[PDB]
Amino acid sequence: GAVLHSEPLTVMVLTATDPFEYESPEHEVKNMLHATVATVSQYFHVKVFNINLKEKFTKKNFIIISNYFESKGILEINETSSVLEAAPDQMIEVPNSIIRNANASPKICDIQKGTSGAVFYGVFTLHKKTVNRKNTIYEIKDGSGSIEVVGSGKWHNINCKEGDKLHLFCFHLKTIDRQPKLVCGEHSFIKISKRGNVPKEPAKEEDHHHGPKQVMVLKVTEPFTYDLKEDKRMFHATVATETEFFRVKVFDTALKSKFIPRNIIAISDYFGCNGFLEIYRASCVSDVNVNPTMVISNTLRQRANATPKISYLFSQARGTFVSGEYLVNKKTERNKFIYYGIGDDTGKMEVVVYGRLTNVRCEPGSKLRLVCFELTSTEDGWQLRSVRHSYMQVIN
Amino acid sequence: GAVLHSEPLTVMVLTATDPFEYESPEHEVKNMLHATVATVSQYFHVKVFNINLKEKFTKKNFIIISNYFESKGILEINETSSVLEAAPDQMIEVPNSIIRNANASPKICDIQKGTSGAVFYGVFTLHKKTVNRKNTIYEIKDGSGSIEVVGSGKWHNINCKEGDKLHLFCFHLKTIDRQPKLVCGEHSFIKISKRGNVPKEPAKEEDHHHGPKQVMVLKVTEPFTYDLKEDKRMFHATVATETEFFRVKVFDTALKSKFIPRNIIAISDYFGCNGFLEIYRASCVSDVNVNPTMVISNTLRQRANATPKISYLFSQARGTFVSGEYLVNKKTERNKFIYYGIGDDTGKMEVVVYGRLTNVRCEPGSKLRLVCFELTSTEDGWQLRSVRHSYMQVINA
Amino acid sequence: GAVLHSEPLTVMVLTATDPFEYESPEHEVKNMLHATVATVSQYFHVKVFNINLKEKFTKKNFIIISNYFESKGILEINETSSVLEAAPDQMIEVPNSIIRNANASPKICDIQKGTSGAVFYGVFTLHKKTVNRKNTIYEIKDGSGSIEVVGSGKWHNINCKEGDKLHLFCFHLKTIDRQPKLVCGEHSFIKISKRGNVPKEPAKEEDHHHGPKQVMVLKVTEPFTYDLKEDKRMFHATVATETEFFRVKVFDTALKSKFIPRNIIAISDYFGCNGFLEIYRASCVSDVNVNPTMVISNTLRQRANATPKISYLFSQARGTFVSGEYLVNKKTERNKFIYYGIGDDTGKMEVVVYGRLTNVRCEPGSKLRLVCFELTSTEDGWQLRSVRHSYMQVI
DNA sequence: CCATCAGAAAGAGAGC
DNA sequence: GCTCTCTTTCTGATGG
DNA sequence: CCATCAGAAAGAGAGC
DNA sequence: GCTCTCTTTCTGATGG
Repeated sequence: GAVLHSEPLTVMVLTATDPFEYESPEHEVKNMLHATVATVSQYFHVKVFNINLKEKFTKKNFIIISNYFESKGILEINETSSVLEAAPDQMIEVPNSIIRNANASPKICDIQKGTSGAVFYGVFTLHKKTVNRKNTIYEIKDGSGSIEVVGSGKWHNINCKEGDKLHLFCFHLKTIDRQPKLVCGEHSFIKISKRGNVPKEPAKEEDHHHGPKQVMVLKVTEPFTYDLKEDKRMFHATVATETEFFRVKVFDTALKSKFIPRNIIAISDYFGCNGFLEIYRASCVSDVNVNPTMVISNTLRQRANATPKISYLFSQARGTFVSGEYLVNKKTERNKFIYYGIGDDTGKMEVVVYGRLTNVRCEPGSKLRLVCFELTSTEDGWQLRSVRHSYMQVIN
Repeated sequence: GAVLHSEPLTVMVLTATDPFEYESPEHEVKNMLHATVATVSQYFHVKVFNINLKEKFTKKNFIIISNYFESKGILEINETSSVLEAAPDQMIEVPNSIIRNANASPKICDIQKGTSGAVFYGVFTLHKKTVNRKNTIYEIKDGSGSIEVVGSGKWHNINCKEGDKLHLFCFHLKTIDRQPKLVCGEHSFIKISKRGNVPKEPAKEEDHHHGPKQVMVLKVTEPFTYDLKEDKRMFHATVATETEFFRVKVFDTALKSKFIPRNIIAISDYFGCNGFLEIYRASCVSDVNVNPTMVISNTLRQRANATPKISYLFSQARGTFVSGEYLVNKKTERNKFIYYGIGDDTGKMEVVVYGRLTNVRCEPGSKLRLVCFELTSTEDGWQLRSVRHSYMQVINA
Repeated sequence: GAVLHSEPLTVMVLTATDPFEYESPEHEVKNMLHATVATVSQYFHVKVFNINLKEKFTKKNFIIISNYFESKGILEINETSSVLEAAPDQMIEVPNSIIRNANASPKICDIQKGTSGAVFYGVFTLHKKTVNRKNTIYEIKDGSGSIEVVGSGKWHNINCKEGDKLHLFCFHLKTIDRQPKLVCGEHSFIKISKRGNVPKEPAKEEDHHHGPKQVMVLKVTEPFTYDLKEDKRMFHATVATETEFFRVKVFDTALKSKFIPRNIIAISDYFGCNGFLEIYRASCVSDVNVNPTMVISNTLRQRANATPKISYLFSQARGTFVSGEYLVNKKTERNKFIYYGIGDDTGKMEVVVYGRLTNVRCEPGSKLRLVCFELTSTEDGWQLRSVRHSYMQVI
């Protein structure tokens, strides 16, 4: 079983986790937490079954232990162990070598080499998840190889997606299906850590792709005419779910009262054309302006209403559409065309405009907003020409 | 059984390694260290199973041994042996010939003529390395031949590379597959004498290569365009083997996903152009588990990602292409041309940029990151010129 | 059997033996030589069976070989192979490490581990020789061990002695009496490289040596008076054992009859002092040469009479006693000191003579033979000064 | 840093 | 007796 | 609705 | 070349 170290050994707390409901070997629903220590030469893992010791398990703190257990190399300190706060003259010196080694996550190829029954600790990016009835196969993967993780009990069907840093605590290796599988035990724990960030502009495809996508109205443009023959009215809008954002082309302006910012909507028939979500009828927008939902975690906000960088545009496919705000400094007018020379702190370029938008009155010395301009380039310099669904307006 | 020498014999300690752990005859995990001693007439290789004698096995120290074993012409000392420091009046003087002839490694061809089970000792050159799943085979070669060595267990893929100088301690000859091999033993030990770096630029080319190669990306950049007429995509990257490093060009932007730093990759049917290696189809990379246990050298990383000095650039043959980072201090724009005089802690030069990359706004005080630039010069200094595959970006504080 | 290497390979010749007789596989005696050649990455041993290639197989020559054979990893050249003369722009740069490994001998401890029939080359010191009726056992030794070498036929009872160097080419391995031995084969060769008789001045010591040392008298001086007051007489002699030479000061001149060149004598109860050997009484020496065969090698004879070069003397410790023959250039005399300028190709110094030896007539152009002079120096140069035991003469 | 390797320089044996 | 040369040796050199 | 701060990880230095 | 540690950077996180 688990041997017993009875010598008063001095240690220092490196890391720890929060109390969480576990199932003790007595079929109760108690609470426990994890932690790691480090002596003058080595480091240990620690299980804590007594939840009243959470104070002395703060990091950068020294404590002396006696009458503690040791199972499979892991120290076990329960409700019958001695954990006392050390004195200023009872501190051990841990070099900055055991510290950077304790928190090192192993390689998966080396998990495929061990014997059955051992314990592991580490964080891994998730490759693919496959939910089953009572467990789930979490395929974690790093540069060293792939392996399977089986999760049942309290960790069956947990809130995570394909790409989360799954920090794992106390898992047993098992030879299942002739391949290395990793199953949990009884003292296990999983803290989830998603690195959620995505700039650029999400472009959902699939034509006739109907359904729901109850997003949130963010920034919108006033309506305008884009076909002077038939006086067709439209306006662009940028909206976002909690995961992504979408640039919307609205062709029925009666939803101007429903495309007000800071509003939440669930919108139906959408056709993924040129990366835009093109609505063709107001009947796809329920007001629903009394039922909350999202919050959009700040960083998504600025991401959606980001103003791109000319350096970033030099690296996009010649045919993609833009939306940003930039400073003008030049202006030449040639036969019905108006070239607006612009640039920022990264690069400069030309912006050509032809058609109705010549009626825009602007001169160097004030900023300018752009929406839905194609990306082109010549031998001389790059360009962002005015297309059919274009729009622009000068600011303060 | 072995033989037992129960009489005092004086020796002079020559070489002595550091303590290392082994699996003793009782399959316990004990400590031992190797040592080479020499009498006035004959030298002797010696084993030390009692690590407490660590101080009395120092070079230039004379000792006397009593009640010590010996096997295959090699002395042994465990816990049941008496080793005593010899006083300065008990000095024996071992000539310089035993010193030059103890560290002399036996020629390989003569190792190809020893009996099955014989034990050897010598430093040799790593000509090619190969790691199995169980053991690890090392093909060594010198002026007399080649021979493979089986390193299983404690010697299953160590920390070394081709071109080093590995010191083999106590490896046994065994006819495997018709040819001799050096299999591991109970008292095996290997200490290294590293060498080889290959800094400077990458390597040469093999036009329309038919072979394969496994490296690891070290510095990838963003994609871009090098042709304005027909929209042609490409991006630069840095890759490396265990020993060599290479700066690569990729023209099918699709292979931007497979080209990530720290990614072990694989490349086949590749072209070579002016120090850079050209790929043309996505059917050349398969980042699907080629070798997980590959260890890249930190100095190699710092050499491939290295940025040369202006003085060093002066000593290069013009025609080689430049990559790295420098700082700007002058800015002079003329007709559709912009000049950026860069400088470092050795001097200053010029950078001539033309065309599309003139649409970038760099200013003195911010660092400029150049990749793939020609190296030209005139009577009035040196330049880095922007060519068909030039790339750069601005980074500041 | 052997395998055949068809492709041209360019090599630099490292070594070659003189030609020697051997028996061919068809039972005919012919000449062959052994060579060692190298490429830029590897060395090879080569057996050369076509003696017309003698001039091509010369050291530091570059040659191009094709249609050659391999047996046990060693190359073989017969009448069917081609060996041409490389052009100057076809030379190769052979690393010195390769020459080092090719000229290196295997250790005996590793030879003893060899499989039966393995072929070896190397140079080893002979420790013991036993000559039987039909073969000879040469027990050789190096720092790693000893092994017996069995020679027969041509290599039976060759003219060598313990201490000589034997260069062995292409000997095979055979187990005899459970002990590994080396044995001669079809292509074996031996070359002898002197022995181990190299002097380096006598030894010191000082205790009353009660032992004897049957030495041969090499050189002697006429008796002379080294103390004028009491008329004390002595002479100097150089003598040699077989491996060593010693300088003897004889203070009992009755031994003059016993010290004659070529006579062999036994010296007992002698005293080392200041690097010389001393004989205080006539009973220490007997005229009987009870070892008529004593042999003093020419290397030891010539080396024992050698006069040290002056520049070499500049490096010697002050206070040592020196004997040598030097050419006299300048002669000046001041208040009973005589200053004789002497010199050789290495340099120039002064011989300072005081007292009785000032009666020796010497003028510029004469050559001075000095025995037992003290080496000293001043700020202006180096001198050889006459002392109590000094002797000198003009030749 | 840890000891190796290499060009230069000194020492031994054969020959004119 | 002198000279050419193979052998042996010390210290500067390499390297990342 | 926005800026500052902080822990981790890649890159570099002193010394072995 | 190898190792401990000082330095620099990208990105996720805080709050009145």
